[PDB]
Amino acid sequence: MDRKVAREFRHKVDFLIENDAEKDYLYDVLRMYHQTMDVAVLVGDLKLVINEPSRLPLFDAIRPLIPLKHQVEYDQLTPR
Repeated sequence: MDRKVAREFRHKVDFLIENDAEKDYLYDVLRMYHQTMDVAVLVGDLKLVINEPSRLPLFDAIRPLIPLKHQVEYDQLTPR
């Protein structure tokens, strides 16, 4: 069974980001977030790069990939 969001994720990131280097930055954060398992560091870096309010919507696709319980905490950490 696929995830579905995966497809939309690629399209979203590409549309919002549109950059090659930027895309690698996000992919790197996730790749490390898996082994590191640190939501604190993830949100931090994601902010420095996705700080642009225009990129905020990107967080939507980020949740799906992120663990369930992690999603809840993701919102608890990410302010507004």
